Amino acid sequence: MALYGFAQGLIQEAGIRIKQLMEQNTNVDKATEDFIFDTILETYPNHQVLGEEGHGHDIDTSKGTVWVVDPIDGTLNFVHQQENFAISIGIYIDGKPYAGFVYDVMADVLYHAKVGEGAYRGSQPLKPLNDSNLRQSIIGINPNWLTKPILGEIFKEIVNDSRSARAYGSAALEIVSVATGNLEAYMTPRLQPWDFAGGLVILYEVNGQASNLLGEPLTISGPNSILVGNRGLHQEISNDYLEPHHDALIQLHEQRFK
Amino acid sequence: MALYGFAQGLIQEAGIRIKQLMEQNLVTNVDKATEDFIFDTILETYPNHQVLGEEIDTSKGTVWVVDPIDGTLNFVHQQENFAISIGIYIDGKPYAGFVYDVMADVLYHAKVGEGAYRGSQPLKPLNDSNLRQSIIGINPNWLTKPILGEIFKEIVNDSRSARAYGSAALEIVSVATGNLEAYMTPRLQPWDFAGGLVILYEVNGQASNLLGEPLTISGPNSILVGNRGLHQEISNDYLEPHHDALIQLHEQRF
Ligand SMILES: O=P([O-])([O-])O[C@@H]1[C@H](O)[C@H](O)[C@@H](O)[C@H](O)[C@H]1O
Ligand SMILES: [Ca+2]
Ligand SMILES: [Ca+2]
Ligand SMILES: [Ca+2]
Ligand SMILES: [Ca+2]
Repeated sequence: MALYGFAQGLIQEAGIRIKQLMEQNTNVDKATEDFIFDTILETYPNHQVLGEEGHGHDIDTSKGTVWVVDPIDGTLNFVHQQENFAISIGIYIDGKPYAGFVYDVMADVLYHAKVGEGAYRGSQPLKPLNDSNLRQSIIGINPNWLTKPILGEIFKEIVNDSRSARAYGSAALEIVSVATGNLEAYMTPRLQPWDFAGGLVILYEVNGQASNLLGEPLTISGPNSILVGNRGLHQEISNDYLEPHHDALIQLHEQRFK
Repeated sequence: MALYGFAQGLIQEAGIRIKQLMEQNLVTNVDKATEDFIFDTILETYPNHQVLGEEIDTSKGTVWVVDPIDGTLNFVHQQENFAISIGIYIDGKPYAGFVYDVMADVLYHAKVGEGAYRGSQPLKPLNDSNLRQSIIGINPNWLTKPILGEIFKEIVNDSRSARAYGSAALEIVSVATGNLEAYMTPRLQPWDFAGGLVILYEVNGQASNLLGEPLTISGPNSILVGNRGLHQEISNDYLEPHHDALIQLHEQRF
């Protein structure tokens, strides 16, 4: 509770500093990451921090309390739109998720969740997810994946059965879209642990389901591909449109994560 | 100003009604409600005027080009990111445009020659960009289509990133406001783009179909909108080389 409370005020303080550096006027990702790393260590010197801008690569992430932070998820959105970016924080203890935070800084909306205690949009509880079929589902997927040698071709059937397709440019906020019901599913061939660590606690708290594109479970020990959705639509995307291309997807997987 | 004022009031009042129908309940009839309300109210007050919408010589007289709800799939699935869109034309000429992001509470609007607004605030004129530093609006569905896919692949690969929001009217506005540097699709009806185009043109934006032909309200078309620079660039470096292929499609589609 002290940890949750401490973490909730940290991510809020980090948002204030982000707006300071904007109203005034990459260094900004560095600034915010250093703030969060330094603030965590000051109170908890034996916690570890897995960060994108260069904290904790080659730490056994299953040992102790681990903070997995993306200080600005959606930097292109940050640069080009001045909005639609998130601070993402996931706290794991002894390799087991405890809490997840995804803060839409410019909307001023904090999405949060404690394992077993449901998920929230600020003060509002989020509803459990209902199953959907692919043919009545909006899916999160970027156009860039569809132009890729053999992965493109595998994703085109999914795009075409899907009711429609969207792309927001923040993996953390797109996972939270699935958690809030704004998207039925979201998928990508490459994410790092800092991109999903926070969003996954929230997703799991509304009965969503996550795996990589081969159905294998996700963890913070490394990068991976991503399939997230409601359970029913996860079964359908994995079972129908991915498992038939297992061998191609395996070879792809071993090429990306080598 | 009289007509402009009428239109501004009417679209704001339509959005209010949309919400009353959400607070008490769904898309099919809400859509019908909003069409009836807008068409009926225009035709009572200006019965000489034409109203073009989903359910005529557009060079003659005053023409209202109306999408009561653009982004119906977002309406159903997200309960947000959908817009009411109204283009007004007088004697074949743009007069006014309105795109009302109902749930976000933001009316984008403009009278031709007079600037574009977000509520009461003026919008900034657009600056040029290069595709390779540009975020583009293109739906993944267009990447999967037989000859479209290969024409669009190269543009997606060179752009900094791509995005898809699911509302043509709001994606054109996103271009008008600096959020996307360009937006493109192979088909769109007059009511999807009429409002947005007026707004776009007032920030020094730039629209054509995918063959570079100018956009009119006389029928459906494909769409390329952007700041002037990256419009020139997308059309001449990436679309020009497939003119004949794009024409076959245009003729095959329209
Ligand atoms: O650089 P960054 O904005 O923190 O992170 C990126 C965002 O999540 C983006 O939407 C996704 O497409 C990329 O795969 C990520 O790398
Ligand atoms: Ca980042
Ligand atoms: Ca990221
Ligand atoms: Ca419509
Ligand atoms: Ca429409």
